[PDB]
Amino acid sequence: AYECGKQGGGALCPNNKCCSRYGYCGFGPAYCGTGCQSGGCCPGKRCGDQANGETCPNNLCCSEDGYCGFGSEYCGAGCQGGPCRADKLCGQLCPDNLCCSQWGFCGLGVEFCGDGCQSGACCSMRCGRQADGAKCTNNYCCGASGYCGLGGDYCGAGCQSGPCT
Amino acid sequence: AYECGKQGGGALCPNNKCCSRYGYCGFGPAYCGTGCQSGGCCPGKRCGDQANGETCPNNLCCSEDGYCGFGSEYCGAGCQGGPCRADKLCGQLCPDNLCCSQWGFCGLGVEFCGDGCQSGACCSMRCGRQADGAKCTNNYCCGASGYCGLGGDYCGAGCQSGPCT
Ligand SMILES: CC(=O)N[C@H]1[C@H]([C@H](O)[C@H](O)CO)O[C@@](O)(C(=O)O)C[C@@H]1O
Ligand SMILES: CC(=O)N[C@H]1[C@H]([C@H](O)[C@H](O)CO)O[C@@](O)(C(=O)O)C[C@@H]1O
Repeated sequence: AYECGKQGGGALCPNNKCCSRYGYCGFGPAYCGTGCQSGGCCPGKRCGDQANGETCPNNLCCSEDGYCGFGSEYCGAGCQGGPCRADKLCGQLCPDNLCCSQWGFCGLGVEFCGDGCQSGACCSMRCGRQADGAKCTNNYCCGASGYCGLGGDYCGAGCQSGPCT
Repeated sequence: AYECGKQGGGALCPNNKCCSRYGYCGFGPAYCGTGCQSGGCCPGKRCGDQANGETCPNNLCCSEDGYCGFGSEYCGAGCQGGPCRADKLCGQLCPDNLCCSQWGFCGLGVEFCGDGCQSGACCSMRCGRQADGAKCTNNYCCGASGYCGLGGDYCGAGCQSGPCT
């Protein structure tokens, strides 16, 4: 019956809905207040240096203060995680499975994850006996067909390397 | 069993994991490719003026070309949705349940959702009998104790106004 959070297999709610302390999605104090697990918590969840390096759920920005939110106060000056307004360099894996482009910037979409993708959620990164025993980055699994990814198709039967089974 | 997407009650995957066409979380072509429902799809999901105004799942940015992603190309110049780098004015709701601050900026966190919050996922916007019949915004439900919100705690038993069930 649970929807989200520790009760719901780590799932997030859609459209910034807060995950209550009991693992259901909604807005208002019962969801976003004390115990809020993810979404638009109020106050924002603690993050970055102020929470042992934990990133914000739902790709919220981690403020200079170490709270999760959106707006200039969170994503602008002093932003330490999430979709900060500053370009994010990599080479230092991108946080939260963002793709490190060939040019060493973090992002998502084909410009980052496609041709030349170094690491993160790359579209099509080869591995295993199909790619000279090449290893996957980010501790992903090498699927039977020699593609890097996560989930049953890559970590399940036929898995060549990484955290198989 | 299912984790995400239509099959998983509209849940999102954590850490930008892609929701496959079958409603499971992962990375690689099976999850992020054709039929990808959310997360770091490759290519990014269509959005904005290229998807009938649909916003990106997981607070991804909608590029000027109508694809979901992160990075300068998506959040920077031409961004039409998500956590664009430009400040977003309001007064005129915010998208994706973002709070409209008393000053007329969209965001999340106390500076937006706290005192003076006009709309969206406000921390503690009073309503109903406790607020002299005041109505909630965003078609939220007024809970029994007179706070605006969504979910069973606000739209369920005791719901005063809004789309009670
Ligand atoms: C996919 C990627 O890395 N794109 C980055 C590009 C590339 O480095 C190209 O080399 C420059 O066009 O550089 C930027 O400064 C840019 O021009 O916007 C940031 C952008 O995120
Ligand atoms: C890409 C994807 O969603 N794969 C999932 C598959 C698909 O649902 C079936 O291949 C559809 O026929 O089912 C699993 O139980 C599996 O076989 O391990 C989980 C796995 O994550």
